Amino acid sequence: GSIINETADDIVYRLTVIIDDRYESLKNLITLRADRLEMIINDNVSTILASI
Amino acid sequence: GSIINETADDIVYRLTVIIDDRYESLKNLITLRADRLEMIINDNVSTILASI
Amino acid sequence: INETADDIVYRLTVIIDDRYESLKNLITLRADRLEMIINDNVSTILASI
Amino acid sequence: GSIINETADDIVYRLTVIIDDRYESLKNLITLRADRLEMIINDNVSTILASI
Repeated sequence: GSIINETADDIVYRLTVIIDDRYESLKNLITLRADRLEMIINDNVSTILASI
Repeated sequence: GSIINETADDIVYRLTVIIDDRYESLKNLITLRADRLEMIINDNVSTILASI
Repeated sequence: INETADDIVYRLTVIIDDRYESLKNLITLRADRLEMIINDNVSTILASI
Repeated sequence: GSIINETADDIVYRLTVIIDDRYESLKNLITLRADRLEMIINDNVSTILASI
């Protein structure tokens, strides 16, 4: 494409990679922490039920 | 010509779509995990209360 | 050309900030709600035995 | 090296800084709230188990 069109594509591409990377990191963190909370709750409930 | 202005507007438009799409995905994920935890907590507490 | 770059950066910063604030508010509100639900349920359990 | 490439690099760099800052802030908030939830759940479960 033209010089200006190619440059626009470059800017959008580069920032999309940055945005996607940060997005994936936050997604993974939220999933990890929520998954751990469910794991803890599951184990604790089992312990409570076994104790009374 | 007006191509620089139009290209700037296009860059902002394209990246707005990306930014908003990732935002919506995170918003939905956080809401889903929160709802899941609330349900798990309420269900488990009901079980506990009925067991003793 | 410098003014165009500034305009692009400003406009996208405004949008990024808007979505950031919304996520911050969501996380805070949902976390606060979960803490309340956990404590309320625990209070019921303790008062039950 | 050119003004066109320097401009693109400028836009990408400046917005990357903004994106990174917001990302770190959200990361820290998620970590803080998840840590609090684990503490509250642990505290409460220990209280329940010590009470019966």
